[PDB]
Amino acid sequence: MRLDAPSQIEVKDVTDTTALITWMPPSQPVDGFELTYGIKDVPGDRTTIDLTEDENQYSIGNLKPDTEYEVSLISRRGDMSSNPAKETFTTGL
Repeated sequence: MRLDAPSQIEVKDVTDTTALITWMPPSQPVDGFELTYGIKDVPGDRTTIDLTEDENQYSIGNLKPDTEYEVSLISRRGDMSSNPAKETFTTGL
């Protein structure tokens, strides 16, 4: 059974400290997703959020204003993970 990564990762409603991350789930069943986000140029700043399979969006808060972030999404299925799907965005003043 394949385990594709989500697709069409979009970043919406970007404010100075928040942003809505959306995505299209894979075409196979999964147990959920794992969304990692943090300041792009700061490898040490990475937070990973656990999502159920019926969740296709997540609103991230407490972000740094005017800063470039990178989001990464992985599909999950029993100890197994898909490759990550990524997107970059910059918060607004």
